[PDB]
Amino acid sequence: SLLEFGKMILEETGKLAIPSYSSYGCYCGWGGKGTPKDATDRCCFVHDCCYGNLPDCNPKSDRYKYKRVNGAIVCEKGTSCENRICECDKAAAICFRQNLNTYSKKYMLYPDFLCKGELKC
Ligand SMILES: CN1[C@@H]2CC[C@H]1C[C@H](OC(=O)[C@H](CO)c1ccccc1)C2
Repeated sequence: SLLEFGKMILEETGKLAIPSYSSYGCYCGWGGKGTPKDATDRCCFVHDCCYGNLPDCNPKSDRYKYKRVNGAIVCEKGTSCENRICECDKAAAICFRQNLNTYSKKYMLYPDFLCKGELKC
C-alpha cells in the first residue's frame, strides 16, 4: 500500500515520502510523461513501470508484509499481487537510497509543463 511504501522510504532514506518523494520531478508521486530529471526521478519512472506490469493489482491499497534480515528487505509471502507489489516497492526504496547523493530539492513540486514526451517502459 502507499502508506507502507512511505514507511519503507523513510526507513531506507531518512526522508519523509511526503514531501520528499510525493511531487519530485516528472515521475515521483504522480507519474506520466517527460524525460526523468535525474537518477531519483528515474527510480520513480521504473517504479511506475513496475506497477504498470500489474494491471489487475491495486498497489495503492493492497497491503503486503516484509521483514529486515540485517538491513535487507525480505518480502514475505502473501497473494501474488502482494508479492509483486512488495518487490516493486523494495526496488524503489533501494533505488532512492542509492541515489541520495544526487537528490535535489529544486525538483520538489516540479511543474507539469516541464515534463513532455513519452518514454517507453
Ligand atoms: C498503483 N497506481 C498506479 C496508478 C496510480 C498508482 C501509482 C502508479 O505510479 C506511481 O507510483 C506514482 C508515483 O511515482 C503515483 C502517481 C499518482 C498517485 C500515486 C502514485 C501506478
